[PDB]
Amino acid sequence: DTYVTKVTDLTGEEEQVLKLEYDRDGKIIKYGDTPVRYEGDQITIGQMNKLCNVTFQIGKGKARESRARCMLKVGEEVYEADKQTVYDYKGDTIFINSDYRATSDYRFLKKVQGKYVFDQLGRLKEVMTVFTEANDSVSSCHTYYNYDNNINYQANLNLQAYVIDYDGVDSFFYFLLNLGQLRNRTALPNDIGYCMNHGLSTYNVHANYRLDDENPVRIEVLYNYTKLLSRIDLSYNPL
Repeated sequence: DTYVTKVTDLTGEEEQVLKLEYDRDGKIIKYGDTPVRYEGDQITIGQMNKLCNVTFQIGKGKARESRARCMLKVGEEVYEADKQTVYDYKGDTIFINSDYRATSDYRFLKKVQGKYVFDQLGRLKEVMTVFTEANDSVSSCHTYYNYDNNINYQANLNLQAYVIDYDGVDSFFYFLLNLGQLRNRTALPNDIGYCMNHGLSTYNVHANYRLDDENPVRIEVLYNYTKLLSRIDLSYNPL
């Protein structure tokens, strides 16, 4: 189980190289300039840029609920919001329910409801998300994942977090640090399909991975074979 020491996000014309640090037990204590603290039954992740912080409540080996402070783009403007989330498990299936309120006057801003459905092998097969806006207007997405190419990796982090469907940087860390204590932290989807608002729009992408002796050293998501949508470069070297 090899350790990721450097992650490099390629967002536009400029790079973003983040150094990852670990304690004597292998626990992540830094993701770039974002610290990760462990106090009793809690995990607190510091500032990100987007996310101001998130505190996860750990119960019986899994995150049960979380609270985050973040910036939320609602209409045209962005609000300093408070996010309240609960994590529920029924078999392998994961229910994520989040409520966004303004820090200032507690005004309700957004509701996000996500369903993560896994197959027999523990692979994430489908993600269903429902977004309720302040005006009660509803949008949804159904995401489907294909594993026919049988791409498998071995790493300390749950690298699926760099390609799967989640709401917010707190959900990114929730999956990346395996706070849901997922049965399969080995498979990578080769293709992803999106069906928005029951067919009003659809989108299909391909995930491309270059592996350096079983470790993914590059994660790419492409549209129509050539339009690069995201590129994450990873290092496993101690430095």
